[PDB]
Amino acid sequence: MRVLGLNGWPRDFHDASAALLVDGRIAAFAEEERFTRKKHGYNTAPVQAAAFCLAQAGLTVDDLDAVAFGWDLPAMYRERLGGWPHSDSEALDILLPRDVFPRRTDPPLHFVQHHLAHAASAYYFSGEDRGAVLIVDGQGEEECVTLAHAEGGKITVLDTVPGAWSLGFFYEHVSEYTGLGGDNPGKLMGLAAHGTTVDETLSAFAFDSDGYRLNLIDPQARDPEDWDEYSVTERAWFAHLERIYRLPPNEFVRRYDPAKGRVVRDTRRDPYEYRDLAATAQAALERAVFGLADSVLARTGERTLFVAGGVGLNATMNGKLLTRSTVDKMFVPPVASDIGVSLGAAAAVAVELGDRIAPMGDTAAWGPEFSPDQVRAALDRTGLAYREPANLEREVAALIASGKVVGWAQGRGEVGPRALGQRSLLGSAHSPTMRDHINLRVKDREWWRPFAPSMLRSVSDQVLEVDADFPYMIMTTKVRAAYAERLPSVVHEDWSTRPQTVTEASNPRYHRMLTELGDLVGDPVCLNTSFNDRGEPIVSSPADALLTFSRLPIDALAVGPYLVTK
Ligand SMILES: NC(=O)OP(=O)(O)OC[C@H]1O[C@@H](n2cnc3c(N)ncnc32)[C@H](O)[C@@H]1O
Ligand SMILES: NC(=O)OP(=O)(O)OC[C@H]1O[C@@H](n2cnc3c(N)ncnc32)[C@H](O)[C@@H]1O
Ligand SMILES: [Fe+2]
Ligand code: NA
Repeated sequence: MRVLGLNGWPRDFHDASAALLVDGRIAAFAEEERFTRKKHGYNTAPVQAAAFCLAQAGLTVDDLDAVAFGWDLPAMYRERLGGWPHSDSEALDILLPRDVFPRRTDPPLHFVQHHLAHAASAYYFSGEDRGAVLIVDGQGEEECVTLAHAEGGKITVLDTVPGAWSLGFFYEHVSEYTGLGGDNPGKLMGLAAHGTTVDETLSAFAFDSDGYRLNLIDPQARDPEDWDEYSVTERAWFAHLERIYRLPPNEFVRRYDPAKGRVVRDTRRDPYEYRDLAATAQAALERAVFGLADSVLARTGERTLFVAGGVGLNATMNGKLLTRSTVDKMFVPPVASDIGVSLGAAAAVAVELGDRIAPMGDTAAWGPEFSPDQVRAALDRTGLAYREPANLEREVAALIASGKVVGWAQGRGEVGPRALGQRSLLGSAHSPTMRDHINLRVKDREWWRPFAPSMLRSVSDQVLEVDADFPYMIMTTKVRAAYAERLPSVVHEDWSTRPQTVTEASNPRYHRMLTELGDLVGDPVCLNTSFNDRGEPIVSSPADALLTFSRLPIDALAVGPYLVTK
Protein backbone atom coordinates (compact mmCIF):
# COMPACT_ATOMS: atom_id res chain seq x y z
CA MET A 1 0.00 0.00 0.00
CA ARG A 2 0.94 3.65 -0.58
CA VAL A 3 -0.15 5.85 2.30
CA LEU A 4 0.49 9.55 2.80
CA GLY A 5 0.28 10.62 6.46
CA LEU A 6 -0.22 14.24 7.35
CA ASN A 7 -0.18 16.63 10.27
CA GLY A 8 -0.83 20.37 10.19
CA TRP A 9 -4.00 22.35 9.67
CA PRO A 10 -4.69 26.03 8.92
CA ARG A 11 -6.40 26.73 12.28
CA ASP A 12 -4.38 26.76 15.54
CA PHE A 13 -1.95 23.92 14.79
CA HIS A 14 1.78 23.32 15.06
CA ASP A 15 4.46 20.99 13.63
CA ALA A 16 2.95 20.40 10.19
CA SER A 17 4.64 17.43 8.53
CA ALA A 18 4.16 14.75 5.88
CA ALA A 19 5.22 11.11 5.61
CA LEU A 20 4.86 8.58 2.79
CA LEU A 21 4.84 4.81 3.40
CA VAL A 22 5.30 2.46 0.47
CA ASP A 23 4.77 -1.19 1.41
CA GLY A 24 5.61 -0.38 5.04
CA ARG A 25 8.75 1.52 4.09
CA ILE A 26 9.47 5.17 4.68
CA ALA A 27 9.86 6.53 1.16
CA ALA A 28 9.93 10.15 2.29
CA PHE A 29 9.27 12.10 5.50
CA ALA A 30 9.80 15.82 6.29
CA GLU A 31 8.58 18.76 8.32
CA GLU A 32 6.91 21.79 6.72
CA GLU A 33 9.21 24.28 8.51
CA ARG A 34 12.26 23.05 6.59
CA PHE A 35 10.67 24.25 3.36
CA THR A 36 9.01 27.42 4.64
CA ARG A 37 12.02 28.41 6.78
CA LYS A 38 9.49 29.27 9.52
CA LYS A 39 10.01 27.48 12.83
CA HIS A 40 7.42 25.00 14.09
CA GLY A 41 5.22 24.83 10.98
CA TYR A 42 2.37 26.79 12.54
CA ASN A 43 -1.15 27.10 11.16
CA THR A 44 -0.71 25.35 7.86
CA ALA A 45 -1.41 22.14 6.03
CA PRO A 46 1.91 20.39 5.25
CA VAL A 47 1.74 21.58 1.65
CA GLN A 48 5.45 21.69 0.78
CA ALA A 49 6.44 18.65 2.84
CA ALA A 50 3.73 16.60 1.14
CA ALA A 51 4.75 17.92 -2.27
CA PHE A 52 8.27 16.77 -1.47
CA CYS A 53 7.11 13.26 -0.43
CA LEU A 54 5.20 12.73 -3.68
CA ALA A 55 8.02 14.03 -5.87
CA GLN A 56 10.52 11.87 -3.94
CA ALA A 57 8.51 8.69 -4.58
CA GLY A 58 7.58 9.82 -8.09
CA LEU A 59 3.89 9.76 -7.25
CA THR A 60 0.69 11.75 -7.51
CA VAL A 61 -2.31 11.70 -5.19
CA ASP A 62 -3.95 9.29 -7.67
CA ASP A 63 -1.24 6.78 -6.82
CA LEU A 64 -2.27 6.84 -3.14
CA ASP A 65 -4.28 4.03 -1.57
CA ALA A 66 -5.06 6.32 1.40
CA VAL A 67 -4.37 9.68 3.08
CA ALA A 68 -4.08 9.67 6.90
CA PHE A 69 -4.38 12.55 9.38
CA GLY A 70 -2.80 12.38 12.85
CA TRP A 71 -5.74 13.72 14.85
CA ASP A 72 -9.46 12.94 15.03
CA LEU A 73 -10.10 16.38 13.55
CA PRO A 74 -13.83 15.84 12.86
CA ALA A 75 -14.35 14.87 16.51
CA MET A 76 -12.48 17.94 17.76
CA TYR A 77 -14.69 20.12 15.57
CA ARG A 78 -17.96 18.47 16.68
CA GLU A 79 -16.99 18.57 20.34
CA ARG A 80 -15.25 21.93 20.69
CA LEU A 81 -16.43 24.09 17.76
CA GLY A 82 -20.05 22.92 17.48
CA GLY A 83 -19.69 21.05 14.19
CA TRP A 84 -17.47 19.52 11.51
CA PRO A 85 -18.48 21.38 8.32
CA HIS A 86 -16.33 19.49 5.79
CA SER A 87 -16.96 16.66 3.39
CA ASP A 88 -13.94 14.38 3.02
CA SER A 89 -13.52 16.07 -0.36
CA GLU A 90 -13.46 19.53 1.20
CA ALA A 91 -11.11 18.36 3.93
CA LEU A 92 -8.70 17.03 1.29
CA ASP A 93 -8.84 20.34 -0.61
CA ILE A 94 -7.53 22.04 2.54
CA LEU A 95 -4.90 19.39 3.37
CA LEU A 96 -3.77 18.94 -0.24
CA PRO A 97 -4.67 22.03 -2.27
CA ARG A 98 -5.53 21.19 -5.87
CA ASP A 99 -3.15 23.86 -7.25
CA VAL A 100 -0.28 21.82 -5.76
CA PHE A 101 -1.97 18.43 -5.70
CA PRO A 102 -3.89 17.69 -8.92
CA ARG A 103 -6.12 14.60 -8.65
CA ARG A 104 -8.72 12.72 -10.72
CA THR A 105 -10.56 11.39 -7.67
CA ASP A 106 -10.24 11.40 -3.87
CA PRO A 107 -8.13 8.92 -1.93
CA PRO A 108 -9.89 7.42 1.08
CA LEU A 109 -9.39 9.87 3.98
CA HIS A 110 -8.61 8.51 7.46
CA PHE A 111 -8.54 10.42 10.72
CA VAL A 112 -6.43 8.73 13.37
CA GLN A 113 -6.74 9.36 17.13
CA HIS A 114 -3.84 11.61 18.08
CA HIS A 115 -2.31 9.37 20.77
CA LEU A 116 -2.82 6.28 18.62
CA ALA A 117 -0.77 8.07 15.97
CA HIS A 118 1.96 8.83 18.51
CA ALA A 119 1.89 5.20 19.62
CA ALA A 120 2.05 3.85 16.07
CA SER A 121 5.09 6.01 15.40
CA ALA A 122 6.89 4.25 18.26
CA TYR A 123 5.66 0.66 18.16
CA TYR A 124 5.55 -0.14 14.45
CA PHE A 125 9.01 1.30 13.72
CA SER A 126 10.73 -0.04 16.85
CA GLY A 127 11.64 -3.46 15.50
CA GLU A 128 10.14 -5.07 18.62
CA ASP A 129 7.08 -7.30 18.37
CA ARG A 130 5.67 -6.26 21.75
CA GLY A 131 5.97 -3.81 24.64
CA ALA A 132 4.37 -1.25 26.94
CA VAL A 133 3.29 2.08 25.41
CA LEU A 134 3.51 5.42 27.18
CA ILE A 135 2.27 8.51 25.36
CA VAL A 136 2.75 11.81 27.22
CA ASP A 137 2.20 15.11 25.41
CA GLY A 138 0.50 18.47 25.76
CA GLN A 139 -2.88 17.15 24.68
CA GLY A 140 -4.49 15.09 21.95
CA GLU A 141 -8.23 15.54 21.39
CA GLU A 142 -8.92 15.11 25.12
CA GLU A 143 -6.33 13.05 27.00
CA CYS A 144 -2.78 14.17 27.80
CA VAL A 145 -1.49 10.71 28.69
CA THR A 146 -2.19 7.26 27.27
CA LEU A 147 -1.11 3.91 28.67
CA ALA A 148 -1.39 1.08 26.18
CA HIS A 149 -0.27 -2.45 25.37
CA ALA A 150 1.49 -3.17 22.07
CA GLU A 151 1.58 -6.80 20.90
CA GLY A 152 0.92 -8.88 17.78
CA GLY A 153 0.60 -5.76 15.65
CA LYS A 154 -2.08 -4.34 17.96
CA ILE A 155 -2.24 -1.28 20.19
CA THR A 156 -4.75 -1.54 23.06
CA VAL A 157 -5.45 1.45 25.36
CA LEU A 158 -5.47 0.69 29.10
CA ASP A 159 -5.92 4.15 30.69
CA THR A 160 -5.75 7.88 29.91
CA VAL A 161 -5.31 11.16 31.81
CA PRO A 162 -7.56 14.18 31.13
CA GLY A 163 -6.05 17.24 29.48
CA ALA A 164 -6.20 19.55 32.48
CA TRP A 165 -3.50 17.44 34.16
CA SER A 166 -1.07 17.71 31.27
CA LEU A 167 2.64 17.32 32.05
CA GLY A 168 3.45 18.91 28.68
CA PHE A 169 1.41 22.06 29.37
CA PHE A 170 2.88 22.11 32.87
CA TYR A 171 6.45 21.90 31.54
CA GLU A 172 5.75 24.39 28.77
CA HIS A 173 4.17 26.87 31.19
CA VAL A 174 7.21 26.73 33.50
CA SER A 175 9.44 27.15 30.49
CA GLU A 176 7.44 30.24 29.48
CA TYR A 177 7.48 31.53 33.11
CA THR A 178 11.29 31.47 33.14
CA GLY A 179 11.47 33.54 29.95
CA LEU A 180 13.01 30.65 28.07
CA GLY A 181 9.61 30.46 26.39
CA GLY A 182 6.95 27.78 26.06
CA ASP A 183 8.16 27.09 22.53
CA ASN A 184 11.62 26.09 23.90
CA PRO A 185 11.01 23.52 26.65
CA GLY A 186 14.29 21.86 25.66
CA LYS A 187 16.06 24.89 27.10
CA LEU A 188 14.34 24.44 30.48
CA MET A 189 15.63 20.84 30.36
CA GLY A 190 19.17 22.16 29.72
CA LEU A 191 18.91 24.70 32.55
CA ALA A 192 17.72 22.07 35.07
CA ALA A 193 21.19 20.64 35.80
CA HIS A 194 22.42 24.09 36.88
CA GLY A 195 19.80 24.35 39.62
CA THR A 196 18.91 22.68 42.91
CA THR A 197 15.64 20.93 43.77
CA VAL A 198 14.26 21.62 47.22
CA ASP A 199 10.73 20.25 46.81
CA GLU A 200 9.76 18.26 43.72
CA THR A 201 6.01 18.48 44.49
CA LEU A 202 6.05 22.19 43.62
CA SER A 203 3.21 22.21 46.19
CA ALA A 204 1.01 20.87 43.38
CA PHE A 205 1.98 17.35 42.42
CA ALA A 206 1.37 14.37 44.67
CA PHE A 207 3.30 11.32 43.50
CA ASP A 208 2.47 7.65 43.80
CA SER A 209 3.87 4.41 42.39
CA ASP A 210 1.52 4.53 39.34
CA GLY A 211 2.22 8.15 38.43
CA TYR A 212 0.96 11.41 39.85
CA ARG A 213 -1.89 13.63 40.97
CA LEU A 214 -2.49 17.35 40.42
CA ASN A 215 -4.67 18.79 43.18
CA LEU A 216 -3.94 22.26 41.85
CA ILE A 217 -6.45 21.65 39.05
CA ASP A 218 -9.83 20.00 38.56
CA PRO A 219 -8.87 17.13 36.24
CA GLN A 220 -12.21 17.65 34.48
CA ALA A 221 -11.60 21.35 33.90
CA ARG A 222 -12.39 22.20 30.30
CA ASP A 223 -12.07 25.33 28.20
CA PRO A 224 -15.56 25.94 26.75
CA GLU A 225 -14.11 28.52 24.33
CA ASP A 226 -11.27 26.50 22.79
CA TRP A 227 -10.44 22.93 21.78
CA ASP A 228 -7.74 22.18 24.33
CA GLU A 229 -7.06 22.84 28.01
CA TYR A 230 -4.00 25.02 27.34
CA SER A 231 -5.50 28.36 28.48
CA VAL A 232 -7.01 26.73 31.56
CA THR A 233 -3.70 25.15 32.61
CA GLU A 234 -1.85 28.35 31.71
CA ARG A 235 -3.84 30.48 34.16
CA ALA A 236 -3.63 27.88 36.94
CA TRP A 237 0.12 27.27 36.67
CA PHE A 238 1.06 30.94 36.25
CA ALA A 239 -0.99 31.91 39.29
CA HIS A 240 0.34 29.00 41.33
CA LEU A 241 3.99 29.53 40.40
CA GLU A 242 3.72 33.19 41.28
CA ARG A 243 2.43 32.27 44.75
CA ILE A 244 5.06 29.65 45.66
CA TYR A 245 8.21 30.76 43.82
CA ARG A 246 10.30 33.75 44.92
CA LEU A 247 10.47 35.20 41.38
CA PRO A 248 7.41 36.48 39.50
CA PRO A 249 7.09 35.55 35.82
CA ASN A 250 9.92 36.77 33.63
CA GLU A 251 8.56 39.33 31.14
CA PHE A 252 9.41 39.77 27.49
CA VAL A 253 10.70 43.15 26.37
CA ARG A 254 10.34 44.52 22.83
CA ARG A 255 12.63 47.46 22.03
CA TYR A 256 14.27 49.08 19.05
CA ASP A 257 17.92 48.08 18.83
CA PRO A 258 19.83 50.69 16.77
CA ALA A 259 22.69 48.21 16.33
CA LYS A 260 20.38 45.73 14.58
CA GLY A 261 18.06 48.39 13.13
CA ARG A 262 15.03 46.43 14.34
CA VAL A 263 12.65 45.97 17.22
CA VAL A 264 14.12 42.94 18.99
CA ARG A 265 12.63 40.77 21.72
CA ASP A 266 14.43 40.08 24.98
CA THR A 267 13.69 39.05 28.58
CA ARG A 268 13.42 41.43 31.50
CA ARG A 269 15.38 38.99 33.68
CA ASP A 270 18.15 36.53 32.97
CA PRO A 271 16.48 33.07 32.71
CA TYR A 272 19.47 31.62 34.58
CA GLU A 273 17.99 33.15 37.76
CA TYR A 274 15.17 30.57 37.51
CA ARG A 275 17.55 27.58 37.50
CA ASP A 276 16.10 26.22 40.75
CA LEU A 277 12.60 26.40 39.23
CA ALA A 278 13.96 24.51 36.22
CA ALA A 279 15.62 21.82 38.33
CA THR A 280 12.37 21.46 40.31
CA ALA A 281 10.12 21.18 37.26
CA GLN A 282 12.44 18.57 35.72
CA ALA A 283 12.43 16.48 38.92
CA ALA A 284 8.64 16.73 39.12
CA LEU A 285 8.29 15.65 35.48
CA GLU A 286 10.68 12.72 35.87
CA ARG A 287 9.01 11.47 39.03
CA ALA A 288 5.54 11.60 37.50
CA VAL A 289 6.62 9.79 34.33
CA PHE A 290 8.60 7.19 36.29
CA GLY A 291 5.38 6.13 38.02
CA LEU A 292 3.49 6.11 34.74
CA ALA A 293 6.15 3.93 33.10
CA ASP A 294 6.31 1.56 36.08
CA SER A 295 2.51 1.38 36.01
CA VAL A 296 2.07 0.45 32.33
CA LEU A 297 5.04 -1.93 32.36
CA ALA A 298 3.66 -3.89 35.33
CA ARG A 299 0.07 -4.03 34.01
CA THR A 300 1.20 -5.43 30.64
CA GLY A 301 3.94 -7.70 31.95
CA GLU A 302 6.31 -6.16 29.44
CA ARG A 303 9.93 -5.15 29.87
CA THR A 304 10.24 -3.16 26.64
CA LEU A 305 8.99 0.43 26.83
CA PHE A 306 7.72 2.60 23.96
CA VAL A 307 7.53 6.38 24.50
CA ALA A 308 6.15 9.11 22.26
CA GLY A 309 4.28 12.40 22.49
CA GLY A 310 5.95 15.77 23.01
CA VAL A 311 7.11 15.10 26.56
CA GLY A 312 8.90 12.09 25.11
CA LEU A 313 11.40 14.68 23.83
CA ASN A 314 12.79 14.96 27.35
CA ALA A 315 16.10 13.20 26.74
CA THR A 316 17.14 13.56 30.39
CA MET A 317 13.95 11.81 31.56
CA ASN A 318 14.45 9.16 28.88
CA GLY A 319 18.01 8.40 29.92
CA LYS A 320 16.84 7.83 33.50
CA LEU A 321 13.90 5.66 32.41
CA LEU A 322 16.34 3.38 30.64
CA THR A 323 18.52 2.77 33.72
CA ARG A 324 15.41 1.93 35.76
CA SER A 325 15.01 -1.56 37.26
CA THR A 326 11.61 -1.97 35.57
CA VAL A 327 13.00 -1.45 32.03
CA ASP A 328 15.14 -3.71 29.82
CA LYS A 329 14.72 -1.97 26.44
CA MET A 330 13.42 1.36 25.21
CA PHE A 331 12.50 2.68 21.83
CA VAL A 332 11.68 6.33 21.29
CA PRO A 333 11.46 7.52 17.66
CA PRO A 334 13.24 10.71 16.50
CA VAL A 335 9.79 12.18 15.97
CA ALA A 336 8.22 11.84 19.43
CA SER A 337 6.52 15.23 19.12
CA ASP A 338 3.59 16.00 16.79
CA ILE A 339 6.05 15.92 13.88
CA GLY A 340 5.67 12.17 14.20
CA VAL A 341 1.89 11.82 13.97
CA SER A 342 1.87 12.15 10.18
CA LEU A 343 4.14 9.08 10.06
CA GLY A 344 2.15 7.43 12.84
CA ALA A 345 -1.26 8.00 11.22
CA ALA A 346 0.13 6.53 7.99
CA ALA A 347 1.43 3.49 9.84
CA ALA A 348 -1.84 2.92 11.66
CA VAL A 349 -3.71 3.07 8.36
CA ALA A 350 -1.17 0.90 6.48
CA VAL A 351 -1.26 -1.77 9.18
CA GLU A 352 -5.06 -1.73 8.88
CA LEU A 353 -4.69 -2.29 5.12
CA GLY A 354 -2.52 -5.33 5.87
CA ASP A 355 0.96 -3.85 5.40
CA ARG A 356 3.91 -4.71 7.61
CA ILE A 357 6.00 -1.83 8.89
CA ALA A 358 9.78 -1.92 8.56
CA PRO A 359 11.92 -0.81 11.53
CA MET A 360 13.37 2.71 11.20
CA GLY A 361 16.78 1.15 11.58
CA ASP A 362 19.09 3.73 13.11
CA THR A 363 18.54 6.63 10.75
CA ALA A 364 16.25 9.64 10.61
CA ALA A 365 17.46 10.72 7.15
CA TRP A 366 14.20 10.85 5.18
CA GLY A 367 14.13 14.42 3.95
CA PRO A 368 15.31 15.87 0.65
CA GLU A 369 18.82 15.35 -0.66
CA PHE A 370 20.59 17.05 -3.55
CA SER A 371 22.78 15.83 -6.40
CA PRO A 372 26.31 17.25 -6.93
CA ASP A 373 24.94 19.18 -9.94
CA GLN A 374 22.21 20.70 -7.79
CA VAL A 375 24.69 21.63 -5.06
CA ARG A 376 26.99 23.10 -7.74
CA ALA A 377 24.19 25.21 -9.19
CA ALA A 378 23.49 26.61 -5.72
CA LEU A 379 27.23 27.26 -5.30
CA ASP A 380 27.68 28.95 -8.69
CA ARG A 381 24.70 31.23 -8.10
CA THR A 382 26.64 32.80 -5.22
CA GLY A 383 29.97 33.12 -7.05
CA LEU A 384 31.94 31.64 -4.13
CA ALA A 385 35.10 29.65 -4.83
CA TYR A 386 35.13 26.00 -3.79
CA ARG A 387 37.00 22.74 -4.08
CA GLU A 388 36.06 19.10 -4.64
CA PRO A 389 38.53 17.24 -2.40
CA ALA A 390 39.79 13.81 -3.37
CA ASN A 391 38.96 12.77 0.20
CA LEU A 392 36.33 15.01 1.78
CA GLU A 393 36.02 12.90 4.93
CA ARG A 394 39.73 12.88 5.67
CA GLU A 395 39.96 16.66 5.14
CA VAL A 396 36.93 17.34 7.36
CA ALA A 397 38.32 15.13 10.14
CA ALA A 398 41.59 17.10 10.02
CA LEU A 399 39.72 20.42 10.14
CA ILE A 400 37.78 19.30 13.20
CA ALA A 401 40.83 17.78 14.91
CA SER A 402 42.56 21.16 14.60
CA GLY A 403 39.75 23.02 16.42
CA LYS A 404 37.79 24.35 13.44
CA VAL A 405 34.02 24.45 13.04
CA VAL A 406 32.78 22.64 9.92
CA GLY A 407 29.30 22.75 8.44
CA TRP A 408 28.20 19.35 7.15
CA ALA A 409 25.33 19.06 4.67
CA GLN A 410 25.04 15.62 3.13
CA GLY A 411 22.40 13.20 1.84
CA ARG A 412 18.78 13.19 2.95
CA GLY A 413 17.92 15.79 5.56
CA GLU A 414 17.15 14.34 8.97
CA VAL A 415 13.56 14.56 10.27
CA GLY A 416 12.96 15.74 13.83
CA PRO A 417 14.65 18.47 15.90
CA ARG A 418 18.12 16.84 16.15
CA ALA A 419 20.93 17.16 13.65
CA LEU A 420 22.33 13.67 13.07
CA GLY A 421 25.12 14.14 10.54
CA GLN A 422 23.01 15.20 7.55
CA ARG A 423 22.75 18.89 8.46
CA SER A 424 25.18 19.43 11.28
CA LEU A 425 27.80 21.79 12.55
CA LEU A 426 30.83 19.79 13.64
CA GLY A 427 33.59 20.61 16.10
CA SER A 428 36.13 19.05 18.43
CA ALA A 429 34.78 16.99 21.31
CA HIS A 430 38.19 17.09 23.01
CA SER A 431 38.51 20.89 23.20
CA PRO A 432 37.97 22.64 26.56
CA THR A 433 37.22 25.92 24.76
CA MET A 434 35.02 24.69 21.88
CA ARG A 435 31.78 24.76 23.86
CA ASP A 436 32.10 28.42 24.90
CA HIS A 437 33.22 29.33 21.40
CA ILE A 438 30.25 27.70 19.68
CA ASN A 439 27.70 28.93 22.22
CA LEU A 440 28.88 32.53 22.17
CA ARG A 441 30.35 33.01 18.70
CA VAL A 442 28.56 30.59 16.40
CA LYS A 443 25.09 29.48 17.55
CA ASP A 444 24.31 32.55 19.67
CA ARG A 445 23.24 30.43 22.69
CA GLU A 446 23.31 31.04 26.45
CA TRP A 447 26.65 30.08 28.08
CA TRP A 448 24.97 27.30 30.13
CA ARG A 449 23.74 25.24 27.16
CA PRO A 450 25.57 21.92 26.66
CA PHE A 451 26.49 20.24 23.35
CA ALA A 452 26.08 16.61 22.27
CA PRO A 453 28.52 14.12 20.67
CA SER A 454 28.36 11.87 17.63
CA MET A 455 30.48 8.71 17.91
CA LEU A 456 31.06 5.39 16.18
CA ARG A 457 28.64 2.82 17.60
CA SER A 458 31.74 0.62 17.50
CA VAL A 459 33.41 2.44 20.44
CA SER A 460 30.32 3.63 22.27
CA ASP A 461 30.44 0.77 24.79
CA GLN A 462 33.81 1.98 26.07
CA VAL A 463 32.81 5.64 26.06
CA LEU A 464 29.30 5.38 27.54
CA GLU A 465 28.05 3.63 30.67
CA VAL A 466 25.38 1.83 28.64
CA ASP A 467 25.99 -0.45 25.63
CA ALA A 468 22.89 0.14 23.50
CA ASP A 469 22.02 1.95 20.30
CA PHE A 470 21.64 5.74 20.55
CA PRO A 471 20.86 6.65 16.91
CA TYR A 472 18.67 9.70 17.60
CA MET A 473 20.13 11.74 20.47
CA ILE A 474 16.73 11.28 22.14
CA MET A 475 18.36 10.03 25.33
CA THR A 476 21.09 11.06 27.76
CA THR A 477 23.56 8.69 29.45
CA LYS A 478 26.43 8.95 31.94
CA VAL A 479 29.99 9.20 30.60
CA ARG A 480 32.59 6.65 31.77
CA ALA A 481 35.64 7.42 33.92
CA ALA A 482 38.27 7.45 31.16
CA TYR A 483 36.24 9.82 28.98
CA ALA A 484 34.40 12.17 31.36
CA GLU A 485 37.48 14.42 31.21
CA ARG A 486 38.68 13.44 27.71
CA LEU A 487 35.69 15.02 25.95
CA PRO A 488 35.09 18.33 27.72
CA SER A 489 32.99 20.03 25.00
CA VAL A 490 30.24 17.38 24.98
CA VAL A 491 29.73 16.91 28.72
CA HIS A 492 26.94 18.59 30.69
CA GLU A 493 26.89 20.01 34.21
CA ASP A 494 25.49 16.77 35.70
CA TRP A 495 28.21 14.64 33.98
CA SER A 496 25.71 13.43 31.36
CA THR A 497 26.01 13.48 27.56
CA ARG A 498 23.34 13.18 24.83
CA PRO A 499 24.92 10.77 22.32
CA GLN A 500 24.38 9.87 18.72
CA THR A 501 25.94 6.52 17.85
CA VAL A 502 26.74 6.02 14.19
CA THR A 503 26.71 2.70 12.35
CA GLU A 504 28.54 2.34 9.03
CA ALA A 505 25.27 1.34 7.33
CA SER A 506 23.30 4.32 8.73
CA ASN A 507 25.75 6.93 7.40
CA PRO A 508 28.87 5.68 5.55
CA ARG A 509 30.29 9.16 4.87
CA TYR A 510 29.78 10.34 8.45
CA HIS A 511 31.03 7.02 9.77
CA ARG A 512 34.14 7.30 7.57
CA MET A 513 34.79 10.89 8.69
CA LEU A 514 34.59 9.91 12.37
CA THR A 515 36.84 6.95 11.69
CA GLU A 516 39.29 9.31 10.05
CA LEU A 517 39.03 11.66 13.03
CA GLY A 518 39.65 8.78 15.42
CA ASP A 519 43.07 8.20 13.85
CA LEU A 520 43.93 11.83 14.64
CA VAL A 521 42.62 12.48 18.15
CA GLY A 522 42.35 8.98 19.60
CA ASP A 523 38.56 8.77 19.78
CA PRO A 524 36.20 8.71 16.79
CA VAL A 525 33.97 11.29 18.48
CA CYS A 526 32.98 14.84 17.64
CA LEU A 527 30.73 17.66 18.78
CA ASN A 528 27.61 17.73 16.59
CA THR A 529 25.12 20.60 16.92
CA SER A 530 22.29 21.64 14.57
CA PHE A 531 23.19 23.51 11.37
CA ASN A 532 21.21 26.77 11.68
CA ASP A 533 21.27 30.35 12.97
CA ARG A 534 19.24 31.24 16.07
CA GLY A 535 15.95 32.21 14.41
CA GLU A 536 15.67 29.53 11.69
CA PRO A 537 14.88 25.80 11.28
CA ILE A 538 17.80 23.47 10.51
CA VAL A 539 19.07 24.14 6.98
CA SER A 540 17.56 21.89 4.32
CA SER A 541 18.61 23.01 0.80
CA PRO A 542 22.17 23.83 -0.36
CA ALA A 543 21.07 27.48 -0.71
CA ASP A 544 19.93 27.32 2.96
CA ALA A 545 23.30 25.96 4.02
CA LEU A 546 25.24 28.56 2.06
CA LEU A 547 23.17 31.39 3.54
CA THR A 548 23.74 30.23 7.14
CA PHE A 549 27.39 29.52 6.42
CA SER A 550 27.80 33.10 5.19
CA ARG A 551 26.59 34.72 8.40
CA LEU A 552 28.26 32.44 10.90
CA PRO A 553 31.92 32.78 11.75
CA ILE A 554 32.57 29.13 10.95
CA ASP A 555 35.62 27.80 9.16
CA ALA A 556 34.31 25.55 6.38
CA LEU A 557 31.26 24.01 4.74
CA ALA A 558 31.21 20.48 3.38
CA VAL A 559 28.17 20.34 1.16
CA GLY A 560 27.85 17.34 -1.12
CA PRO A 561 31.33 16.53 -2.45
CA TYR A 562 32.25 20.21 -2.27
CA LEU A 563 34.27 22.12 0.31
CA VAL A 564 33.92 25.87 0.93
CA THR A 565 36.34 27.79 3.17
CA LYS A 566 36.11 31.18 4.85
N1 LIG B 1 -0.37 17.49 20.78
C1 LIG B 1 0.62 18.04 21.50
O1 LIG B 1 0.49 18.31 22.69
O2 LIG B 1 1.90 18.35 20.88
P1 LIG B 1 3.17 17.38 21.14
O3 LIG B 1 2.64 15.97 21.17
O4 LIG B 1 4.21 17.75 20.11
O5 LIG B 1 3.66 17.79 22.59
C2 LIG B 1 3.84 19.15 22.95
C3 LIG B 1 4.24 19.26 24.39
O6 LIG B 1 5.55 18.66 24.58
C4 LIG B 1 6.19 19.31 25.64
N2 LIG B 1 7.63 19.12 25.53
C5 LIG B 1 8.42 19.35 24.46
N3 LIG B 1 9.73 19.13 24.75
C6 LIG B 1 9.79 18.78 26.05
C7 LIG B 1 10.87 18.42 27.00
N4 LIG B 1 12.17 18.39 26.61
N5 LIG B 1 10.51 18.11 28.26
C8 LIG B 1 9.22 18.13 28.66
N6 LIG B 1 8.19 18.45 27.86
C9 LIG B 1 8.41 18.78 26.56
C10 LIG B 1 5.76 20.77 25.53
O7 LIG B 1 5.83 21.42 26.78
C11 LIG B 1 4.34 20.69 24.93
O8 LIG B 1 3.35 20.90 25.94
N1 LIG C 1 22.77 17.59 17.09
C1 LIG C 1 21.99 18.51 17.66
O1 LIG C 1 20.77 18.48 17.60
O2 LIG C 1 22.63 19.61 18.34
P1 LIG C 1 21.91 20.56 19.42
O3 LIG C 1 23.07 21.33 20.00
O4 LIG C 1 20.84 21.29 18.67
O5 LIG C 1 21.28 19.59 20.52
C2 LIG C 1 19.93 19.70 20.92
C3 LIG C 1 19.77 20.15 22.36
O6 LIG C 1 20.30 19.16 23.29
C4 LIG C 1 20.84 19.84 24.40
N2 LIG C 1 21.79 18.96 25.10
C5 LIG C 1 23.01 18.58 24.67
N3 LIG C 1 23.63 17.76 25.56
C6 LIG C 1 22.80 17.60 26.61
C7 LIG C 1 22.83 16.86 27.91
N4 LIG C 1 23.90 16.11 28.26
N5 LIG C 1 21.75 16.95 28.72
C8 LIG C 1 20.68 17.69 28.38
N6 LIG C 1 20.58 18.39 27.22
C9 LIG C 1 21.59 18.39 26.31
C10 LIG C 1 21.47 21.09 23.80
O7 LIG C 1 21.71 22.08 24.79
C11 LIG C 1 20.44 21.48 22.72
O8 LIG C 1 19.46 22.36 23.28
FE1 LIG D 1 0.89 15.07 20.52
NA1 NA E 1 17.48 -0.96 33.20
